Amino acid sequence: MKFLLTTAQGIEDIAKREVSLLLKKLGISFQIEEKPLGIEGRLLLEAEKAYYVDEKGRKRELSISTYLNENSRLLHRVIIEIASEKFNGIEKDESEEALKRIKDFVSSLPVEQFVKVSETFAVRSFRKGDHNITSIDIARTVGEAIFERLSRFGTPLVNLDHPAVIFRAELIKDVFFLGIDTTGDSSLHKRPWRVYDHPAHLKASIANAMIELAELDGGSVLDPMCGSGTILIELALRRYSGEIIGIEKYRKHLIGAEMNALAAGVLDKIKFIQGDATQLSQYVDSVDFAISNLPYGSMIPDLYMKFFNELAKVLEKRGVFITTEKKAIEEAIAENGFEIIHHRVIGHGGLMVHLYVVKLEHHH
Ligand SMILES: C[S@@+](CC[C@H](N)C(=O)[O-])C[C@H]1O[C@@H](n2cnc3c(N)ncnc32)[C@H](O)[C@@H]1O
Repeated sequence: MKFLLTTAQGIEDIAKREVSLLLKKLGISFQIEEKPLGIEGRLLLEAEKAYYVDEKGRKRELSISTYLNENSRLLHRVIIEIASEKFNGIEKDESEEALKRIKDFVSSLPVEQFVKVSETFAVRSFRKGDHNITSIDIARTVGEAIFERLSRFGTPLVNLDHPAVIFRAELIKDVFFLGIDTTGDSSLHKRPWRVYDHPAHLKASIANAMIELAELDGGSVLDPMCGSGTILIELALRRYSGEIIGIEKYRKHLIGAEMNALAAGVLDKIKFIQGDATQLSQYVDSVDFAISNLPYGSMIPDLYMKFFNELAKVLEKRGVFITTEKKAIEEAIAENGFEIIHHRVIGHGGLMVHLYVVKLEHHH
């Protein structure tokens, strides 16, 4: 079976690693390709089917997609792949021609093998790039092609709202994909604990990426500009053994973080402090790790300069930070005795953000 596994652009490798460890626990053979056909935010998983012997002494199949939906913290969607292909030049094609290519391609796929045509279906589409067609166009054409093909085998019923089966069709640049979305209408990053919605909140998948990149070892973890508490809540939900501390400047957001942490059942796991990170050394003397989604915003250069001056007084091991302001953070890091030991770019809410892992230059 082939699966398309989606995640944030720029963390594909971290997601592959998580999925690999999860599947290794099942005992199955598998291969994972990062960025199939060049497309960011995707993995292509090729796995053996997961068989066991059930209470009747019969071979029975375990659902790989349910296992991954239930256990992954880095993935957005788990989609059973029907087909992925390059439609070379489709960005330039006129509307009529582009849709024709898509309809003809889909008409050729054995979709009747991925739905009991008693079941209701709908088509969800996603489009990204410069096309002469829209999401709506794609969903209609694909929807038409699948209804027509299914009608060759039975009587198919659409249900747009509560389909039993969602076919997801995505066109990103030159690349077309069709699959069965096992995840459903809410992506895996939607957390039911998020009762307070901070307007610059970090998606949970990227929070977990930052945690993985810190390489935590049970030492104390501070988010000194914590907002609604996402990073610390995801960490407590990992049953982290170590101390967890959040500091946030504005009351409203700090109370939002408390409410989110209560909703998640981990309020007892986190110390939440209202405070100023440019004064960090007043609130703590020593922390092992700092992990923060910094404000993206002048005033930024000076906020970062003072914060990294204070962080230098208290940090023992590593910091992991995300920001849009590459130049401000890079200067604050260099002026304050820090060294960058990893950098990458991540796609977050249609922004390119920069992630850095840092340590103090003098620590060996
Ligand atoms: C991008 S948001 C954090 C969002 C958090 N990752 C979440 O998911 O909710 C940056 C936060 O830094 C806080 N902040 C700004 N200046 C601060 C300062 N001097 N001290 C502490 N927090 C500050 C803001 O109030 C804001 O909540």
